[PDB]
Amino acid sequence: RIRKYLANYTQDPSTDNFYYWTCVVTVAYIYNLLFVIARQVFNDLIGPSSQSLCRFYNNSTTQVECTYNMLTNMKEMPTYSQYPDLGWSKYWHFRMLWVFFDLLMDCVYLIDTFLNYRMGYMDQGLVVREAEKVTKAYWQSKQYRIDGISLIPLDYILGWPIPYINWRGLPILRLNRLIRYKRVRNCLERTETRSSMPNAFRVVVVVWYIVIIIHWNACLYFWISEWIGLGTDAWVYGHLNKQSLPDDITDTLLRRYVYSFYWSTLILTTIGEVPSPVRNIEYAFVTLDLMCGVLIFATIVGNVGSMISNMSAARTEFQNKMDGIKQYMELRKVSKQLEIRVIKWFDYLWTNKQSLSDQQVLKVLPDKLQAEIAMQVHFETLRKVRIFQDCEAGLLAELVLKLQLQVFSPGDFICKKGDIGREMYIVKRGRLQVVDDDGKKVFVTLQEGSVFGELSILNIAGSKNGNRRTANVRSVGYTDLFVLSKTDLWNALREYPDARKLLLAKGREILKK
Amino acid sequence: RIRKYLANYTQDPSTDNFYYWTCVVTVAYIYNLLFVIARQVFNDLIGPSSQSLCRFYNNSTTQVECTYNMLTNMKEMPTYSQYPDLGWSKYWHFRMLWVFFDLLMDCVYLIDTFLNYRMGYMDQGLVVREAEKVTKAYWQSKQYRIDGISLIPLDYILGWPIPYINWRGLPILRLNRLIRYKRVRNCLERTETRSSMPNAFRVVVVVWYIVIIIHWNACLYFWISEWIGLGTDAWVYGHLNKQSLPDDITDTLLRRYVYSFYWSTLILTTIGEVPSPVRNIEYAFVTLDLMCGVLIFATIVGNVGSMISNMSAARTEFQNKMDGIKQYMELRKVSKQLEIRVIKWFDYLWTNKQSLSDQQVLKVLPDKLQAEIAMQVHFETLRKVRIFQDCEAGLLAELVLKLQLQVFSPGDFICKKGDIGREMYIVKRGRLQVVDDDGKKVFVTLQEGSVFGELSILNIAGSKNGNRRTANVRSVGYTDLFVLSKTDLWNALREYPDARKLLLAKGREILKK
Ligand code: NA
Repeated sequence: RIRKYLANYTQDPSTDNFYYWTCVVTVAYIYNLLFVIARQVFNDLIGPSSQSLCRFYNNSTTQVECTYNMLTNMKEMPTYSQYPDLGWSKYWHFRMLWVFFDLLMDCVYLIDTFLNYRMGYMDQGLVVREAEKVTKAYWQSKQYRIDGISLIPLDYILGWPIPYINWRGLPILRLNRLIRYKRVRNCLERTETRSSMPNAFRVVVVVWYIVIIIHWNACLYFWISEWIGLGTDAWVYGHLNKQSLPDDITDTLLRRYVYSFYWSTLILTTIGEVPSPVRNIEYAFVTLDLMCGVLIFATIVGNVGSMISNMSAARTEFQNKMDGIKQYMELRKVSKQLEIRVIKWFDYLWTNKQSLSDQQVLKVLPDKLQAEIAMQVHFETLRKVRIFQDCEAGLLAELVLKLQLQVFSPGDFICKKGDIGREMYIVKRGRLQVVDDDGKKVFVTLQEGSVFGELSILNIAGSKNGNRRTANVRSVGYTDLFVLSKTDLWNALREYPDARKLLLAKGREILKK
Repeated sequence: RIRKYLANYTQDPSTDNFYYWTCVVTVAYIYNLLFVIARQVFNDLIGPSSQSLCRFYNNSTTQVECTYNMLTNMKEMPTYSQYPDLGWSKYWHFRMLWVFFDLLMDCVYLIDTFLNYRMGYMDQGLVVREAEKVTKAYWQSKQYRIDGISLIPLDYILGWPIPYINWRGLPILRLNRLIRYKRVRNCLERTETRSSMPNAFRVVVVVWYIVIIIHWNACLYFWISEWIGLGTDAWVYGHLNKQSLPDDITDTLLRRYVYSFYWSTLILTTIGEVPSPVRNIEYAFVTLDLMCGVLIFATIVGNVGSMISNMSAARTEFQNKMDGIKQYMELRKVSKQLEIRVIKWFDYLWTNKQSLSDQQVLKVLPDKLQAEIAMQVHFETLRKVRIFQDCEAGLLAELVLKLQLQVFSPGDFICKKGDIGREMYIVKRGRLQVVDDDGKKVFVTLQEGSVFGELSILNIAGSKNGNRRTANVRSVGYTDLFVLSKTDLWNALREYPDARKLLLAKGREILKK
C-alpha cells in the first residue's frame, strides 16, 4: 500500500530517475528566477491593477482610458487610477494561471524536500537505505533549515493584490525559493558528465547564465526607470527617450520588456549604443553596469577561448612532436626518402586515432580495471598459441599484462634471416607474409591472431638453429603486432614452476616433431 | 616602562599583527592615492577658494554670486573671484578635517618607518632580534632614503591656501607619499596567499587597479578640460558639451567628478560613447588614451581568461584521460558491460576527489613532512597487525613509507582461492567479506582497520599451504585498501635483523597455533 510504501521509502541519489528529478527541480528553479523578478518589476503579467488614463482632445480635453492610438506618439505618459478590486474581476483567469503554476512548482519543492528527508547517504562505500539512519542524518545535518526557508508560503498571503486592505502585492517575497541552487548545480554537473560535448555544454550553460543576467538587468533598468519616473528624461523608458518610443510605436507591456532587454543586452555586452544618462543617479547606475558588462564580456571571451584551446590541444601537441622530428631530421641530414616515410606514417596514425601507447589505461586506471581490460583483449588470443594450451590461467593473466604494441608500415621487415630472436609476435590489425630472401611469398601470409616466434622465445638447447630468426617476415600493409619479450615470459614462468615444466616439454616436443 | 620597551623593541615580519599593520599601511596608501590627486584637480574638496560669479538678468544684467538656478541651463560658464582669505573663514572645518586625516596617515607612515628601523631580518634561518644588528642592517641598507623621501612634510607648508602670500596651495606635493608601494605589494601578496579564493582575489585586485586608473584618468580629463578652458568646445566639460550639462542639470562638484568618471570609464574600456575631440591637443589626448584603454581592456580580458582557464584545468585533464580511455576501449573492441563499469568508477572517483595517487605528497613535500604525514596516517594502524606488535618503530616507519593504495568497486574480488599471494591488505574506507566460492558470506566481514594476508607475506616453510591465497575476498562497496608488498617488507627487514627474528618467530607461532 502507499502507506507502507511512503513509510519505508528511501532514496538512492545515483539512479537515473533521480537525475530526471533533479532536472524537474531545475525547471522549477528557472521558473522561479525568471518569473518572480518579472512579476515584481512589470506586474502587468498578472493583469493591470490600475487603469491607464490619457488626456484626450475629442470638443475639449478630458481624461479617459487610454486606447492604443492614445499610447502612440504620446506627448506625456499616462496616469494610473487603481480599480476598486485590484483588477481581480477582469484578470482572475490570468492570476489563477499564475497561482496554479506557483502551486505546481511548490509541489515540486515539497516532493524534493521529502526526497531530501528520506535521502540515502554513502557510508563505507555503500548507500545507506535504512530509513531511521537517513532521517537521523538529515536531522543531524542542517538541511532542514534550507528546505524550510525555501518554502515559506509568505508569497501566498502578501504576494497578491488584496483589495480589502488596499495591498497591491509584493511578488518579490518568492525569492526565498531561489535558495535551492544546490540541486540545480548538481543537475548541471551531472548533465556535463553525461554530455557527449562537455566543452560546448559548458559554454552553453554560461550563455544561459548570461541571458538570465540580461533578464535581471532588464528588470533592474525598468525598475530604476519607473522609480525615477517614466518619460521624465531621455534615458528612462518613456516618450522623451525616442529610442524607447519612436514615431508609430505603441507603449505596451511587450514594448517595455523588449526595449529593456535590448538596453540591457547593449550595456552588458559593452556595445553601449543606448541613450546617455542624464542625472547623477543614472550616471552611477550606468557606470557600474558598464563595469559589470566589461566583466561579463571578459567572462564570455574567456570561456569561449578556453573551449577553443581545449578542443585543439591534441592537434597542437601532435604538431609540436612532428615539428621536433622535422627539426631533428634536418639537423642530422636525413635522406629525403626516409623523411617522407616518417611523415607518411605520422599522418597515417594521426588519421586513425592510435596514440601509439597503452599508457592511458596504464596510468589512469586501477590495476583491477587494467587487468580486466587486458584480459578481455588478449586472453582468448593467448590461449591459442600452442605452447599456452594447458598452462595455468594466472600465468596467462601475467602475460597479457606484459604485451607491448609494435606498429609497422607497408613493406617493412619485422625480421630477417640471421637476426637475433628474443621475441614473439601476435598479429592484430594487419597481414604479414614470409618471403624467400626478398623474393616471392614462400608459404603463408599471417592473418590476424596468428603468432610467429613462439619457439625462439624458449631457451632450448641446440634446437635446430641458434637464437637466430631463420625466416624473413615483412608486413603487407600497416600491421599492429603485439610483442611478448623473452624476459617477461621467463619472469612469469619463474613465478610458475609447473607451467615452466609444461612449456619446456611442449616446446621440445614441437621442435622434435 | 615604555622607555625601555621602545628602546629594546624589534619587529618580526612574520607575525599576524604585522600583517594587520601592513593592511593599515595599505589603507593609508590608498587614501594618499585617491585624495591627493582628487584634491589637486578638483580642489573644491577643501572648500572653494573663489566665488563663482554669474551674469544675471534681474532690471538689468549684473554679475552676482551664482545660485543653483544660475548654474542650470547656462549660456556661459561662471567666472571666479578669489576671497581675501582663500575661503578659510567659511571652510576651515573642511580643511581641518582634511588636515586631521593627513596627519593620521602621516602618523601611520611614521610608525611604519619606526618598525622598519627596528626590523628583524632573517639570517641563517632564524629572525634576528637584536636591536643593534637590525638597526645596523637598516643603516647599511638604503631603506632610510625611501622612508625619508616619502615623508617630507612639504605639503604642510605649500599644500594649502595661504592668503597672506596669495598662494593657493599645491596639493600635488603629497605625491611623495606614494613611494611606499613595497609594503602595499606585500600586503596584497600576503593576502593572496591567505585567501581561500586566490584566482578571484587576483581578478579583484586587478579591477581595483582598473578603478584607480579610471579615477586618475577622470582627474586627468578634468584637468585638461580646465586647462583648455571649460565650456570652450563640445569636448571639454562645460555648457557646450551637452552630455556634461544637459537641460535641467546643475553644474556642481559632484557633477564634475561624476561626468569625468563616466567619460574615463567609457574611454578606458574602449566603448567610446563620448563626444568627439575638437582640437588637435584633444585629439592627441584621446588617441593616446584610447590606446591605453585598448591595453587595459586586453589586461582585464587576459586576467579573467587566465582565471577561467586555471579553475577548469582539473576537469579538463580528467576529461582528456576519460576520452583516452574511451578511445582505447573502442579501438580494442571492449565489451560494453566493462565500459559502463569503467565509466561508473571514473565518475565515482571524480565525484569524491581521490586523484588515485599519493604523488602530491611524494613529489612536492620534503622527506621530513612526507614521513611525518605517513606516520600520522598509518602508524597506529600498522601497530595492530599482530606481527608488528613488538618490533622496532623504525621498521614501522620504513613500512608506513611504502604503503601503496589500491581501490576497488562493488562486488570486485580482491583475491580468489588458488591465487599467488604476495601481499598484505589494510582496509580503509570500505568493507570486504570472505565468501565460500561465490556463495554466502562465510565467517566475517572486514571492517576498516582490519588486515588480510599478513601471513602470506612471510617466507615460512611448508606453512600449511603454498603461497596460494586460500580464501575468497570481495568488496561489498567501494573499498580503499592499502597494500604492503612482500619485497618492501623484506627490504625493511633486511635492514633489521632482530626485527626479522621476531617477525618470523611470531609468524611461525601464529601458524602453529
Ligand atoms: Na556609437
